[PDB]
Amino acid sequence: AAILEESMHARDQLMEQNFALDKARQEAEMAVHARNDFLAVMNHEMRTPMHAIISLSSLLLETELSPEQRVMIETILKSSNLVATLISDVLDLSRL
Amino acid sequence: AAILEESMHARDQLMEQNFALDKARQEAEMAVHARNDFLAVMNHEMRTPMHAIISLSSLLLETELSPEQRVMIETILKSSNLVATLISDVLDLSRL
Repeated sequence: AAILEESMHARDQLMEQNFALDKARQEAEMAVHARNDFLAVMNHEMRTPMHAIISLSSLLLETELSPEQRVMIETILKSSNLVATLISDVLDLSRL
Repeated sequence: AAILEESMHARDQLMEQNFALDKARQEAEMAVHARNDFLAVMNHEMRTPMHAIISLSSLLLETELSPEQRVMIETILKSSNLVATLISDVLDLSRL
């Protein structure tokens, strides 16, 4: 019955190991959920300035510019378009 | 003992649970890692366009501008500097 004792002890160790695995997974899920919530909540704060820059660079192009100023402003518009788009993609990151 | 058989049976069930859990834990950890990698990719893809916007705005201000172009470009420099920092911070705070 030291055999029984040994069995019951292996049961304790397994139950310990199982809660351990359970804890780890739950921590990960929780941590991800909270960080995604934060990411989602912040999205309009990231996207609004990009929209401001898209509007402005776009409208600058309607004014009289040197050829150099124009290629530089084109690049601002094009860059801000891509960044807006990537920000939009990040908003898909919850939950895809 | 039939007692021992019931003890070993309980041990069996713990091992089955241990295996599902270990798998659930691995899958959760890969999910966390893939999400971190994506946020890093996102940060990577926005950084250079972001820098282009800030840099080009600054340079444009060294050139000959109507007062109207000047107020608009100044707004771009202000806005893009602040949002670059905000985006950088939010993506870092969103990780692990």
